Amino acid sequence: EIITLTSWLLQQEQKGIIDAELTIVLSSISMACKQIASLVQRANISNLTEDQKKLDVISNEVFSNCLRSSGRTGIIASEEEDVPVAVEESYSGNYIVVFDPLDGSSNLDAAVSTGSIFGIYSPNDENTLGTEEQRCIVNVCQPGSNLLAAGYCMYSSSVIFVLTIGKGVFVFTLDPLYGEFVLTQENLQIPKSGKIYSFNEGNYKLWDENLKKYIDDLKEPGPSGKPYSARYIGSLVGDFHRTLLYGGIYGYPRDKKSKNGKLRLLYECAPMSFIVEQAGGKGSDGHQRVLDIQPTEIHQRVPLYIGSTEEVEKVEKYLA
Amino acid sequence: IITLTSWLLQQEQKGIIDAELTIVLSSISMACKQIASLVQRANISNLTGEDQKKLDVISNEVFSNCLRSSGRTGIIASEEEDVPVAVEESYSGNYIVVFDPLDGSSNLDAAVSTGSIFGIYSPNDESLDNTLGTEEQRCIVNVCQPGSNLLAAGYCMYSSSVIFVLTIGKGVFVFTLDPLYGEFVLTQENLQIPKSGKIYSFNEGNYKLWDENLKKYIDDLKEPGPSGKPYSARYIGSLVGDFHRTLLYGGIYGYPRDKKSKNGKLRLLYECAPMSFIVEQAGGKGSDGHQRVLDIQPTEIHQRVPLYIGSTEEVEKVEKYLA
Amino acid sequence: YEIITLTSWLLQQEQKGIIDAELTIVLSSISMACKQIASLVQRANISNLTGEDQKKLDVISNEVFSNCLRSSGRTGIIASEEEDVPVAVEESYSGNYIVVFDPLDGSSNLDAAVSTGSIFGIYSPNDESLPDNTLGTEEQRCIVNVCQPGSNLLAAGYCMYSSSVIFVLTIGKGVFVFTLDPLYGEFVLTQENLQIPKSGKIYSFNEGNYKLWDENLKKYIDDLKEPGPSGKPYSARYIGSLVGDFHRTLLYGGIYGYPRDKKSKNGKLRLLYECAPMSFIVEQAGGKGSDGHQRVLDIQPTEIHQRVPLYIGSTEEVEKVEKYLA
Amino acid sequence: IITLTSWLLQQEQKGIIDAELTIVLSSISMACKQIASLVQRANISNLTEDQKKLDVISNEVFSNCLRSSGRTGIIASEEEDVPVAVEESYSGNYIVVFDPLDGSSNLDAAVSTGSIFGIYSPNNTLGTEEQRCIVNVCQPGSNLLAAGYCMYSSSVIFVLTIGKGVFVFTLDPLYGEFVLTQENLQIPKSGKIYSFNEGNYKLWDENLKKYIDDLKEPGPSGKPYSARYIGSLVGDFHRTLLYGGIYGYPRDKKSKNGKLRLLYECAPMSFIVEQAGGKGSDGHQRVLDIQPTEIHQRVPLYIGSTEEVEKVEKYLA
Repeated sequence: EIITLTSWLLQQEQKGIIDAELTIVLSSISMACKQIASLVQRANISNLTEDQKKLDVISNEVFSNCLRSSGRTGIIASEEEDVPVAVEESYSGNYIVVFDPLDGSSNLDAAVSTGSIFGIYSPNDENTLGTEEQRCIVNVCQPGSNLLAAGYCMYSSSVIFVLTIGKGVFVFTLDPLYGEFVLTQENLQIPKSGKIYSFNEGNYKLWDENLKKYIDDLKEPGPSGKPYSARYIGSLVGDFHRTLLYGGIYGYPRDKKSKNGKLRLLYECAPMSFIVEQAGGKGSDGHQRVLDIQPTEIHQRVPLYIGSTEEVEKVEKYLA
Repeated sequence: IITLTSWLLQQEQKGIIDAELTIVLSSISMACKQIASLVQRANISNLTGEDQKKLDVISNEVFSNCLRSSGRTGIIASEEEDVPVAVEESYSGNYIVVFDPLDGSSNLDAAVSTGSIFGIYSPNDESLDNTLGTEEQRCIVNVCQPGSNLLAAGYCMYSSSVIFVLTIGKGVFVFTLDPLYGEFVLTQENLQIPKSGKIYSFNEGNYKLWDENLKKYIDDLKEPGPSGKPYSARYIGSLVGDFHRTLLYGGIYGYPRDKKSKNGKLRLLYECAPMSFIVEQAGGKGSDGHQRVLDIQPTEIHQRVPLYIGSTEEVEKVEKYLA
Repeated sequence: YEIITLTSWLLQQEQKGIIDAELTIVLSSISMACKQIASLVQRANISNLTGEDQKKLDVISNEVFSNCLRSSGRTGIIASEEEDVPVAVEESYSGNYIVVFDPLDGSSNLDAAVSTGSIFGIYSPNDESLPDNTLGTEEQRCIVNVCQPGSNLLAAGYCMYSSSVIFVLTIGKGVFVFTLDPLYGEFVLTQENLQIPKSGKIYSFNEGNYKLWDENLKKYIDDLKEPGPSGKPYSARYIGSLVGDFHRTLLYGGIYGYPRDKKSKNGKLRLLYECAPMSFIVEQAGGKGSDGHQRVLDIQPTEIHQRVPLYIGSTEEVEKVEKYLA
Repeated sequence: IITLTSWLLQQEQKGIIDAELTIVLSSISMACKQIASLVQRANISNLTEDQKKLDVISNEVFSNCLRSSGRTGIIASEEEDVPVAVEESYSGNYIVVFDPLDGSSNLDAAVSTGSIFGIYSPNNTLGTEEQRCIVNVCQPGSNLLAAGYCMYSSSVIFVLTIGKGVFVFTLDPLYGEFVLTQENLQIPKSGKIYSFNEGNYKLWDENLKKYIDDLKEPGPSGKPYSARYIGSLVGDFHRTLLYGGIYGYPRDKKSKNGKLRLLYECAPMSFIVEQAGGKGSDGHQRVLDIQPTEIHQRVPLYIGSTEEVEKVEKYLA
């Protein structure tokens, strides 16, 4: 009947899919998410005695404490208006965890939802982090080949923990009563196609003529007489989640103001892409597969078109 | 740290409201406390595209029990894809509470947020398995005149946070639910919505179904002003979620009439009236594109209307293009 | 009608005119305080991570009480004479009401192992006031002179923190029990006009002190152990917690007693802070509260920490012990 | 902040226990989290003979939480007593004997109650034969691996021992997680607190009457013993475990064998106390050195501080 994250994790290890060390890591990350989820809910009251960013920091500390049993954790400072990234390195040096505490620094975008994003890499042979460490992490963490697991935790009307250890996507819902994550969905599959596009059309006049065209053909009441549906929360995790469940396409293209997209490759795009690919979808930068793009910079950015396989291929068409 | 209950009892004290209404408002919040929990465990509950619908029903039952001490509650059933509306009539007959359990029947639109919407009227007329009939639905529409007898209104947003917004006729107050103590804590007094905001909330998928008036309006927003910064587009799909963000950060939200729906989708009495009374108390404007939503007297049972609601200046701007 | 919360129930009473908005806000604030104290009690172990363990808690609980009644009045503190719990006294800005609040029922970790609780009483002063928390001697003297249980004790109650959190209250017309719903954080009326059984073969005493009691008492204690009728003697139950032991006595009947002994010549329980509220409550539940000879409420506090023996519980049971103490 | 889960996984990683048992112990705790909530809302639940159906509901919750580990039958109560739930792993590596609530009386559960469990490693209602088979398999003095209880009172405490000391985990109301609040608990070698139901003083043996009397003698300090008796086995046992003293449920005239059942109550409690550095006797012998010949077997219990129990034994000799 009821399967908790812990039960589910131990079974996997019993099957030898993951080792105790990784079971502890994944368990600790979720522990952190249970606490971050609570900070988010009481944030208004907390403030009685702007706030979104101050929350990023607090969330990274909770993360560090929860993983003190597995390894030390440094921090990659937000270059720009970004969220500071916490990087944990196992004392064993067998696992590294890149953790994105909250999905945004804006209060507007976190009005109804937000979430954490994480990825786990395994080094081969080769508190703020310095330039000598940053360049090192960047080289050590390659999403394409050494990314073992990834997931996110959505904090919205419900707290969802999504995870993939390389063999499918599992969804665990947090039970408010018992403070535990219960498996509510196995091997999640994102629909092949969906009549839903998730873009910020406020920037329509900043997009390339390629994209303006794609965007325009969506508004054309198709075969039936029903045009695509537009949905854009502003929250990467929230918008991504809805795309994962109901299908469609999400996109954060490059514009006049942002010549190379806003979403960071290693911290946000890579985990989301690995997950979607396990859910049977596609994650592209417009012309190519996100995972193959090897990070050369610390806060490297890239355009994102992620979601249903047919929907993404469609946009790729207008952009070639 | 003022809680909803403390705040409520104080108002009753200044004579702004009577004990009866204090009990009503207090009961509604208890209901919302339970609905908030149904929403959060829904996935697990299902472990035992209609999940959003069953949830609507369960939520109305919770509402009924919590107000059993104040009066009887009937139901105006969801003909189409509308949400079934719960109507509570005080045993005293001094009040009637129109309650919208969830803001939608779609799972897609409730992916991250949803909410309850209520309005309280004071009948100036007579009296009136659980599903109300025609003769009564009529009675209610006739009895509830948003422009006059609408005394209080509010909503409870269920999202990354559970917020309860209320107005008793003298300002808008925001109460956050403390997870630890299971109580609503006053986190904001006399909320005022900004006069303008460069954020628009519309479903542009329907761009080609809109009037040429609107198409122009929408297009002029995407024009990077002299600051080289155009408008921001945000649309959750959730009436309560989209409305709330508009209330806090400013901007404009709109659910215009198109070709498929020549009269908009949002029902006048059940959704538009409460939201408009609230926004007008927050210093904003609620229009149907031409006239004040609260000026329209409800005449048909499931009457729908276009909605342009938000910052005073933003709404006046769209009314120009539609003039 | 189906779900009656404390708040609904209070507003209904004020409507009948039984109580005023001012008192409704006082009683409501006390329960708010009790909701937070309930939480301090439950997490105390964890709190201590990040045997006076119960003495600190007393203090913290009084601050929570003061903040919650901030809207109604100022609150000073009558410090612990010996191993007593510090008492918080709130005086309404209006001067219509005074609230004597006992944060926890004890200072011992042993006695609070499974339960503890808060006790409060509300008086309607006829005389003067006091200013601004440790209250001075003259200040404490005024409270004792102004708080006359037998004539101006308006309401009283307690909140038990055990396997369940119970809030019992009486506004002068019966005893009502409200259970705290964990899920919604609201007190739900679970019992109306509670009545304590006229009789009950149960006794709650600390027999460790058997050799320190009077020969009168020793003979009472002994006659209880005699397998009566069906050949079933009395049942002994003593948690150590005044609120816990009192509550069980109120629900299932019997007699609770904290008599004077060789060491404690006048008992241990304080008259005004502990015995008076409990007695008013039991009397409303149809019971009896005695000091062994006279009705507790007939006694008038004359000293700042006046203690007294307590025999409280079922009417017939208390009369039986008095018959011996005579 | 070490939570039960963290602590559990570490023990497994250390090879002290296997994933299978980790899952069992983890499931038991999920069950207790729910039972803890049933207990707290029982009054409200009744608004929509109490501590009796609560027993039942509690066993169902137990069954569901361990459905992932094994099948669970039930040993029906003869008289008033509590129905015992027995879970057998699908693997057949573990048998969990679960006592949902510590009592069937409302009087005794007025302020506290609790669950008691024991796990044996073998080398809806369960009928005679099944029972007859469990008594022969579950041998406390040889195959009892772990045991614990969850007290539901002013606080929700989960006590556990996997064979190497006693650990106490407090439930955090806010996060719904058991947090390790005490490592390697040790019960004092002596404590001046006795927990007995003196109402039955006249039904006790002359041996016991004399023990009881000598306790009331104000020692060289002019201080007699302190008497504390909640009525709750888990509640009275826990306080004894923390502050020391002695708890006892002796045999009287009517009950020539005591009231507490050997396998369901006395055994787990005794294993725990012995791990806390104490003693659990029936007045004459160690409790873990007694093997039932029927499951509903009852036995007198004298449990608590080592010195305190040895003293009563001296009087019982």
